[PDB]
Amino acid sequence: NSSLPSLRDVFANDFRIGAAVNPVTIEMQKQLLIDHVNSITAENHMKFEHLQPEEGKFTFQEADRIVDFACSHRMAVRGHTLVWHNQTPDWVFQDGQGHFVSRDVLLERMKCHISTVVRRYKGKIYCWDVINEAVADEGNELLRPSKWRQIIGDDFMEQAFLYAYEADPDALLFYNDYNECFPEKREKIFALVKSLRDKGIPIHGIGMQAHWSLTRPSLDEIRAAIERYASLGVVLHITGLDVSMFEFHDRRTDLAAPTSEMIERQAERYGQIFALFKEYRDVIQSVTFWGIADDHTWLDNFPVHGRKNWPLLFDEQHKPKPAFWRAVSV
Ligand SMILES: O[C@@H]1[C@@H](O)[C@H](O[C@@H]2CO[C@@H](O[C@@H]3CO[C@@H](O[C@@H]4CO[C@H](F)[C@H](O)[C@H]4O)[C@H](O)[C@H]3O)[C@H](O)[C@H]2O)OC[C@H]1O
Repeated sequence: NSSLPSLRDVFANDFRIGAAVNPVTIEMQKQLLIDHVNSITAENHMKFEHLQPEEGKFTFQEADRIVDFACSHRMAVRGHTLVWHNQTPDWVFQDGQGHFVSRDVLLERMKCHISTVVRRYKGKIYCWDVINEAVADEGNELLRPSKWRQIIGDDFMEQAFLYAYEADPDALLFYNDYNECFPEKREKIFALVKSLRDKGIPIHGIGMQAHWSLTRPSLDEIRAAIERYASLGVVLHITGLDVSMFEFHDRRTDLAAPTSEMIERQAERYGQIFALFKEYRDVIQSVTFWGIADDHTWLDNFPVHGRKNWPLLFDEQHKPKPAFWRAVSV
């Protein structure tokens, strides 16, 4: 209640504090957001499928509500996300006869979408995840396969950044990805961003999703990743932080509540993480959780459909967890 510290105040001098929302959860969690965050991200309603579900049909209504909420409460907004292998409708890659479109056609659709979306929120949204998760998560290759990449070629990302920059040259443009602290994938992300910067491409930041577990990645791997990326001269945002109660191999569905030890280790893990972020306050400018309280989290159904997870600083009744007290006292 009254005597609880406010996350954004606690970290006033370190970084912004954000949360991913939709219009429902804005209503359901309004007070937590008003009390703690100074930054908002749309969990789903600014991805391609929720902005242009059919060609020439733009559905900005839900995204507008999110932006209106943020502006009415002095909160910044991160835009998420323009170009991604997921949650993009099929029409984008097809012609009238069901076949794939050409390089030049896909570029015009990319440019048209990026221009329409970014111009609408120009001067309200201060940064954009332009490219999401383009690096390969496994294997020897640099890049994931995607229809973006297959149709256009490997320079589809340079084009995306240049289209966004032209639509709003005052925005900070980000490459955004997960498993960003595993060394092999860290070096791919580093190598990709380095090459883009070395060509003069307007990429200003790296977004570290940080969909983490109690164990992985280690504090040393997080520190190395921060330093490797920060050495490129880019801004760093932590963009989707949560601390899952299950490791990747742990696919149990029948846990009705977190254990005493899970709750305690999570508190400790969050304390170590925010200590590391504070230490690197000079390169980390924002820390956004993918949610805010345990009554809404995508981890309830990912990677295991139909279970429950407890990944955030507040519980389902919106009360501070022990993780809260450790996080604010670094
Ligand atoms: O409602 C959900 C919505 O919340 C969700 O948003 C995206 C979630 O995060 C990002 O996408 C996922 C990142 O994590 C990957 O999974 C990893 C698999 O490999 C590891 F082992 C690791 O432990 C996992 O974290 C997923 O494959 C990605 O899709 C995006 O940036 C968000 O937009 O997604 C859509 C809605 O259903």
